[PDB]
Amino acid sequence: SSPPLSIMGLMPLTKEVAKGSIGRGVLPAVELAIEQIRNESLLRPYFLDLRLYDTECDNAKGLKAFYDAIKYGPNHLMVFGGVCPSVTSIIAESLQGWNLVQLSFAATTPVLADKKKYPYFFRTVPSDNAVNPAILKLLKHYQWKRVGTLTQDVQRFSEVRNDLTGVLYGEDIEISDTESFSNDPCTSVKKLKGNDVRIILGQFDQNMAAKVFCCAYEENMYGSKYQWIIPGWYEPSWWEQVSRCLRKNLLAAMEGYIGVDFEPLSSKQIKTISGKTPQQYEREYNNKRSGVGPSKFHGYAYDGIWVIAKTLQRAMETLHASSRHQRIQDFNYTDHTLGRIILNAMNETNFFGVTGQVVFRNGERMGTIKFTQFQDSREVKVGEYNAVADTLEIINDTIRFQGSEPPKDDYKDDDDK
Repeated sequence: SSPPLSIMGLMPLTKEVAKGSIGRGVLPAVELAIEQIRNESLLRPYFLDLRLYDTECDNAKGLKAFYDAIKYGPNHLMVFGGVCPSVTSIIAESLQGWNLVQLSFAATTPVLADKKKYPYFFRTVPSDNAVNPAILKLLKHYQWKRVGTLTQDVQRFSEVRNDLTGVLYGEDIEISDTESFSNDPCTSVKKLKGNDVRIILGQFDQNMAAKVFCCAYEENMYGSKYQWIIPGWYEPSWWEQVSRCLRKNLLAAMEGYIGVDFEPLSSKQIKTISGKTPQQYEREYNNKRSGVGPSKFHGYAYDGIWVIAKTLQRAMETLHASSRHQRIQDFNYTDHTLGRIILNAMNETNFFGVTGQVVFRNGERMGTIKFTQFQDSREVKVGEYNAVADTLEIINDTIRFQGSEPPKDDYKDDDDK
């Protein structure tokens, strides 16, 4: 008769929706975490009671799922999940009124970083903005002190670009050109060439990427003199699936580009909070899925359950140390007080998980960023950035340049290449 600590799982789970493979993909990782937490009975005398509700990756259904969970479910202490950017935003907005701390393992939208609108929202996955401090370190490493930017006119990318301004504060790097586009990038690319830009920081989707590199080919903005740094989250063979130019020319312009994205798992062989290495966990994860499919967010879901478990432990310590010393089972609902204790407990998260050191800063994950480079036909891993330590590690003998040296941020070294 051990009292439950109920948590509201929100995610797409139905096969009738595309992104529903993320929900099903992370569930084995989730259960592994939950199994261990029960075996060791870390939440004594309580137990973790995760309930799952399908958002069907839809605003109306997602909110109905949320409201039905509240109206007719047990008392949930916090929310776990939120995958689709718009559904997560609508739910996250109404958290404070409900005293519900939310932890997401998949919503990467930069919109949720606004802790004035989303004060009760946390996430274990690095956001789309997390690439900026990573990029800054790459720029300083190669001494690229002059960059141009190319942003697509969509909130997703506009907000990343805007975050970049704050990241490049008193840093000895200037944005010598800022260009925009909605449906045609060629004008903006032509402008960058005229402005003599050599290092381009791109923020656009994979459909536009094809157009960008097509313009780059005709504008000759590729090869030894140029360096494109763009999103690293495009599908493996995104160029195969493709505009104005031949596929071979598109490949010639793509060659050497750097992709930036979150790293799915840590590459350190250190023992994590579970007692396992990121490699040991990965192998144990692939056993449970049994061909059900993989999600790149599984490590973040796994660490997520550990965050929740540790948060609840700390919440009990705070209650037990208070003057009224109320018990979790004493709250008829998650009230203002309980929500604040949970919120503060989560803010204190600091442990080593399978995705590296799990630490928040204003609800945003301080995680590791993966650098890739397009070599020949596919993206290859060339380094990683540690957000906690502000560390950039480039892998030896991977990152290459078409000239015998990295391109200079301007014209002053053309006679070389």
